Amino acid sequence: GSSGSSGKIFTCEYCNKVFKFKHSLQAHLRIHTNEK
Ligand SMILES: [Zn+2]
Repeated sequence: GSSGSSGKIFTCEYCNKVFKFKHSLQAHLRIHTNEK
């Protein structure tokens, strides 16, 4: 079909940051979470 028919991007509702893959974001949320 197309090289990028659907270019879904993961956005962070914490710092309004976008990523390439899901994990990329999930891992980032680490710095967002508190009470480590
Ligand atoms: Zn964030």
